[PDB]
Amino acid sequence: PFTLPNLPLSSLSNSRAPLPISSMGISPDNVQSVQFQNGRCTLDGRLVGTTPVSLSHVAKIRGTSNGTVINLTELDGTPFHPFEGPAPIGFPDLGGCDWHINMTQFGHSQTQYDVDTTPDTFVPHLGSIQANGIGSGNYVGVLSWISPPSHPSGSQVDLWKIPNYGSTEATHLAPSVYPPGFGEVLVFFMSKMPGPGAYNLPCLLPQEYISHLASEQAPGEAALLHYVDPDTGRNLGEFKAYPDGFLTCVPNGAGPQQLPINGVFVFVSWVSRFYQLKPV
Repeated sequence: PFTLPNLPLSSLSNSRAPLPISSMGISPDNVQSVQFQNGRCTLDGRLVGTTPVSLSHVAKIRGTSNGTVINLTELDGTPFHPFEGPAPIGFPDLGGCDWHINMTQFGHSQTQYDVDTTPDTFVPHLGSIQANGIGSGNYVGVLSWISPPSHPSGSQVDLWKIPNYGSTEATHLAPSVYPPGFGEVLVFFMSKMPGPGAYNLPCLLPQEYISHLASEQAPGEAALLHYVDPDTGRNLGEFKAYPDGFLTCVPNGAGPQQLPINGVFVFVSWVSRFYQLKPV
């Protein structure tokens, strides 16, 4: 039998950064498809993009600073190659914003690394990103906070985007995710991101959902889910999860925002991809 963790959403974590999930949400009218590289996993249990199993690998980086450039390796310290992916596994996939990551070392006693993922120098795909002043040495890095992109000019934080990993061109990204249509809309898991703003980071799946699927590699056109309140046990709303690894629901007019987060998604059964959902 197929299963989704029997755990409240409020006790789970975002998949594009190590942040507790504060709510569920929907994308703006100018957001059709999404192409997040992290937090990507099929129900089959297959991981895609730079998505890792453990949240300990999310939005992190490993590499040796050259003084002018940083040559990337996997979190492991093992070589990373272009043919492998848009960038090393776990690498930050947040677009539309500058990055500020905490750099630490194994054997030395932290340094802030300000990242503008926009210049020619930002080429994670070829395992190289500018060392914006980071001294020579090896490092471990975690996204600590973000800020507005420093170049589209006057531009604001846009966490629906994915950073420009290349250009070299074919960075081998994970396919885009599109709403199935029919009034159905993609559901996102929101987490509050530190920074000089009210940034809300969206992700298709909580991190522990990804580790549950990769483990419980269960062999369904679409999964009919019930958002259930643990205590009362009442069904708070119908939802659907698709093979490719995302959830959808039909907002009851101008949806999931109006729902509490201390609930749980329970699998009911396998239904037709064209199964008309009851408005949420």
